[PDB]
Amino acid sequence: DEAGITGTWYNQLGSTFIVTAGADGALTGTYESAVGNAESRYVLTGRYDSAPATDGSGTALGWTVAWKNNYRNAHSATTWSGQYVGGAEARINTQWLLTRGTTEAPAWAMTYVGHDTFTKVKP
Amino acid sequence: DEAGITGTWYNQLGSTFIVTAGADGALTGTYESAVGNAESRYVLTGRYDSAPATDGSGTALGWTVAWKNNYRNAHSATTWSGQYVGGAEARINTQWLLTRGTTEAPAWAMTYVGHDTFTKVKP
Amino acid sequence: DEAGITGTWYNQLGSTFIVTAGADGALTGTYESAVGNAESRYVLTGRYDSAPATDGSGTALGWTVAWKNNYRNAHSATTWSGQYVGGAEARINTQWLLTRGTTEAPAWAMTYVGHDTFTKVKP
Amino acid sequence: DEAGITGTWYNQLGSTFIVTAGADGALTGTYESAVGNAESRYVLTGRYDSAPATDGSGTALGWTVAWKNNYRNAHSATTWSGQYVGGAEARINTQWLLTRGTTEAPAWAMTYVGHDTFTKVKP
Ligand SMILES: NCCNS(=O)(=O)c1ccc(NC(=O)CCCC[C@@H]2SC[C@@H]3NC(=O)N[C@@H]32)cc1
Ligand SMILES: NCCNS(=O)(=O)c1ccc(NC(=O)CCCC[C@@H]2SC[C@@H]3NC(=O)N[C@@H]32)cc1
Ligand SMILES: NCCNS(=O)(=O)c1ccc(NC(=O)CCCC[C@@H]2SC[C@@H]3NC(=O)N[C@@H]32)cc1
Ligand SMILES: NCCNS(=O)(=O)c1ccc(NC(=O)CCCC[C@@H]2SC[C@@H]3NC(=O)N[C@@H]32)cc1
Ligand SMILES: [Ir+4]
Ligand SMILES: [Ir+4]
Ligand SMILES: [Ir+4]
Ligand SMILES: [Ir+4]
Ligand SMILES: [Ir+4]
Ligand SMILES: [Ir+4]
Ligand SMILES: [Ir+4]
Ligand SMILES: [Ir+4]
Ligand SMILES: [Ir+4]
Ligand SMILES: [Ir+4]
Ligand SMILES: [Ir+4]
Ligand SMILES: [Ir+4]
Ligand SMILES: [Ir+4]
Ligand SMILES: [Ir+4]
Ligand SMILES: [Ir+4]
Ligand SMILES: [Ir+4]
Repeated sequence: DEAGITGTWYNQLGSTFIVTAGADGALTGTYESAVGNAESRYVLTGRYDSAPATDGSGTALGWTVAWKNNYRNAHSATTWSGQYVGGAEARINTQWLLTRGTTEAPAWAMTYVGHDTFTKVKP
Repeated sequence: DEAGITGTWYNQLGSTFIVTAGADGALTGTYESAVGNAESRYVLTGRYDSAPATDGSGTALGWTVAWKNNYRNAHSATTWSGQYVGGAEARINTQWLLTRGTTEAPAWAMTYVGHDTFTKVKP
Repeated sequence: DEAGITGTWYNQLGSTFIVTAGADGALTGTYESAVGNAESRYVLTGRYDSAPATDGSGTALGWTVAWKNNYRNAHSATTWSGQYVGGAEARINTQWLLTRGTTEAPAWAMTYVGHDTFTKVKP
Repeated sequence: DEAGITGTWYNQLGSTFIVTAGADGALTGTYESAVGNAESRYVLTGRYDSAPATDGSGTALGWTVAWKNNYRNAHSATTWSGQYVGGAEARINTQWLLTRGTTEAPAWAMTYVGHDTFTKVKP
């Protein structure tokens, strides 16, 4: 799955996820969001299960982007959790949590939840 | 917040999160879970907003653990998303997503959601 | 949106959601899941915003199914939260939480998160 | 658990949840939020597993509030999913999803996730 994962992925919004999978389980790369308070590339880091159960079973993985680079600071961070499924139409199906840096007035409302599907071809 | 974050944290279950915050926004360290299919330490990586809005506002951050080390492979990965709040009782308040590597029979049921609060003193 | 909502909806898994929207904001109906520990129809109840902001804006809503009927007891319950969007291809886009009745050994792992999209035509 | 559930509950924010559990699995009542865009009581409806596995196991349940009453319309709705645990310190431990009625500019950001713990005594 190392070879499967490494590369460029696109989600349903047009965002671009460029990642390298390490042999040890590391994930490193850059993320560019087509939406929100974001411009250009942001660093990402994460992990994956580098010894999946190959018996028709996806590979677990996750990663994080803090939404600060040289251009913008959106005072927020997103984590995606999901699985890589290989094959002719390879996908990474994820859910995500986006937490914003705020005061303790709306701290109850600090996190969005959503989902992203990544494919090797761009919509 | 770099100095604030770096160190050892404990959640309400007794798990131990040892992290170093980089000046650039990197998070690196190890995680030991007191529960689930887990034993000893696991690598973690993540990111944080290294230029918060200091106006009473938390620092956004997240990180990932893939639940494979030399002892066990739980074919899963967890991402935590939340915020660091500094001060006399410093906390990292998070929500988390745990995705399991499974077939496409229960792929609809691939992810748990939960929440963890981390403190500098252990319960 | 009352007229919009009331009716039969289908999700991407083949499940069937039959609902009536009340003028007061009530939602009542039955749910049949194509997957999981489920057979035949289950009662549902929920609510919707019966005075949306009609300025291109979806209508907020949610509902609950407890997964017990005359045939099966799956000791669980699911809530869906999302929005109705009207028009030629009307949709209800939701996220959901499914909580299982368990002991306090895996209570940290009590809830799944997922997402469903409902359409008026069945896949 | 019918007798257990029916009554007045308080969460960690000071909100008040007044509910009646039906013998058939119905939940009906009113919710008053101490926070957000909310004033006075709002109708709620939901369901619970009215034949739990009494072997130390919680009772699954959920419910919905649409945040419109005679005073305010917050164009949103919240669903809570969780479990009732009985005894000397009875609790309802939940996670929740709050979806807002918005356009398809930030539809990716339509839902918050959080968690509430309800007790029979108010903080
Ligand atoms: N009131 C002030 C602003 N309003 S606010 O609500 O407080 C708020 C604050 C910060 C954000 N932060 C971002 O906008 C960064 C990019 C997020 C891209 C997501 S990351 C998940 C999803 N997938 C993707 O490829 N792009 C999207 C979002 C909303
Ligand atoms: N049917 C086979 C097993 N059953 S299964 O359901 O498929 C399943 C599969 C894998 C897992 N994976 C783990 O158990 C690793 C540690 C998780 C620790 C969490 S991580 C969030 C929480 N916080 C913490 O400090 N510890 C806990 C959990 C459940
Ligand atoms: N170890 C014992 C069983 N394993 S367990 O993990 O503890 C567990 C326990 C109970 C359930 N409960 C159901 O299976 C009922 C139907 C759920 C349908 C969902 S509801 C959201 C989604 N949308 C839909 O239309 N169908 C699906 C699921 C998993
Ligand atoms: N930009 C315009 C407003 N900003 S917005 O972000 O779009 C937005 C829109 C609507 C809401 N809707 C409410 O505020 C109603 C009460 C929610 C109470 C929760 S319900 C879960 C939690 N538990 C509880 O007892 N009270 C709290 C929240 C945020
Ligand atoms: Ir395996
Ligand atoms: Ir918070
Ligand atoms: Ir919280
Ligand atoms: Ir979707
Ligand atoms: Ir700032
Ligand atoms: Ir899946
Ligand atoms: Ir999905
Ligand atoms: Ir809690
Ligand atoms: Ir309006
Ligand atoms: Ir629990
Ligand atoms: Ir909890
Ligand atoms: Ir999807
Ligand atoms: Ir039982
Ligand atoms: Ir949406
Ligand atoms: Ir969506
Ligand atoms: Ir909490």
